[PDB]
Amino acid sequence: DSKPVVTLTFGFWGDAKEEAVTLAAVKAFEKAYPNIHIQTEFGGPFNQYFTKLSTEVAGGNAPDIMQMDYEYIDAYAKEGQLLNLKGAKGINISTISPSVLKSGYIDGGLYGIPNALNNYAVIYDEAAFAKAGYHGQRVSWQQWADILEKVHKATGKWAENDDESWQTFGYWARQHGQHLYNASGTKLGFTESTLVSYLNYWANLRKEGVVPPGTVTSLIKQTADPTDPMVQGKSDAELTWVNYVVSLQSEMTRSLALALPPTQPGGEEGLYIKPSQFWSIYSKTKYPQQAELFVNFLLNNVQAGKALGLVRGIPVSSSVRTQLMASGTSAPEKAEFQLVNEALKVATPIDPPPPQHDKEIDQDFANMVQAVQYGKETPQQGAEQFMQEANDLLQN
Repeated sequence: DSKPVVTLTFGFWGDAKEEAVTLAAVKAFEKAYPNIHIQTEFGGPFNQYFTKLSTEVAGGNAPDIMQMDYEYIDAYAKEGQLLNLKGAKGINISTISPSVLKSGYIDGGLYGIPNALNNYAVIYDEAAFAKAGYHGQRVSWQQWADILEKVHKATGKWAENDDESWQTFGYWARQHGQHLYNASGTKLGFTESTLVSYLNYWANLRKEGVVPPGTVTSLIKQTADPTDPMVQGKSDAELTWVNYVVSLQSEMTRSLALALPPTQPGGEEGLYIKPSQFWSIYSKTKYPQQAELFVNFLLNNVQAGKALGLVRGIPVSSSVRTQLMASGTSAPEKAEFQLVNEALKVATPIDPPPPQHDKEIDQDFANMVQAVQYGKETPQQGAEQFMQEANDLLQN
């Protein structure tokens, strides 16, 4: 490009590692496009960044490019602070899945482009599952339960963790044409029946000894922690975020593989791609063409991709993934990229952002799940109790 020199300001949040890789990407950009200066406005961690950004934007001091979060994009977009990127001449969105792009839409306009991705996967011990003749194909929940039973029979170990959580329930609910919340977040978006069928599915696996008992599950601090039975070699699979494969694989010599999570016959597609964050442009930027060129560079340029790495998640661009698969990724990273490519074929858009009480409700769900796993209450009792509690909280 040969236009007069301009400067773009670029606001973003992160920890120290995120700051470093972002500055490295900016370095690469400034070399590639020497008639565009980037003035970074690193805002510190998430909350600090958004607290300051709100006051700066309201006062006319918005940066030209803004890292944006799913929680806040509606507010910024509706106020008119974000440039509509739909059909932007300078941004190549042919490398991004439509379902993923939908997450940046507000009332027909595109106000942010996801910059990195995550999604659910089954992470499994290849050699263990080969004993049941399972080699990673996508299966139904009932087919999966049969496979787990066969693996357990062959190994005497747990075939999978008891992977009950609010967000894996979200996946199940979506398969049943429902959602954790209704669109406005004023009530739960699923029925008791849907939750009880989920709880019963896992309860049956516990009964058969195929997933760990509640007393074992209760010790797990986080996926890939030393308290995770997969890390201990006591379980042979886990349904979790695909990003965990790098951490998990680093903790054990047994080869791990990835499958898409199980399906519900007669159901809808549960899988979605979670956008880690978004790139957005100020609606009133003086330099929209250069801003688009910068965002496009971050999304699609391989030098940017190498600089940014996997810090925020899996690269959003198919071209960047292809080029990083060829060179610049470890074996587990390559596996992640391949899984995400399969996920993108099936995934539907993520649900709208949750209501303010989500963190508490998530914790209440986990506590109910734990009570059910311990045998302190029945699935139906736990479902009823949890739902009444959550709906009361959402209504207040």
